[PDB]
Amino acid sequence: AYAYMTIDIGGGNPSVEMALNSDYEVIELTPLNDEGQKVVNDIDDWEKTDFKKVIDDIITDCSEHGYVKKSKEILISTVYENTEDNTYKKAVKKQLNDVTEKYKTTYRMESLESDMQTREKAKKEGVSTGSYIKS
Repeated sequence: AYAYMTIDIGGGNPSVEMALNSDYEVIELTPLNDEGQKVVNDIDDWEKTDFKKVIDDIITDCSEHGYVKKSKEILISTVYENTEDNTYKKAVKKQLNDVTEKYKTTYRMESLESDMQTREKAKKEGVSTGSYIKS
């Protein structure tokens, strides 16, 4: 994969990791807890889909399951495999700003950037990268 996006919904409920390719499309969708598993099993046609649309489906599905309401928190973290592809990184941060701007009035959005090294420590703890910097 080119990069890994995690989304953690609420103060501590569904947790998923998106693996993305060079075209910013979601190629892997990994639940990290049981609530994240119900979400992923409801999301339809996410393979090769632009990650901004998959975020839309995840947040909609979390709201419909009762995991988010207005003014609640959404935490996104991004890890890059190729630390030296700054062009890719700039494009993701641009697209993440489009995502957070779209939701700034409904949810409190937090977008963090981490690294593989931290992601492996989070994986050894069985939790999302994002939830690990918050731990």
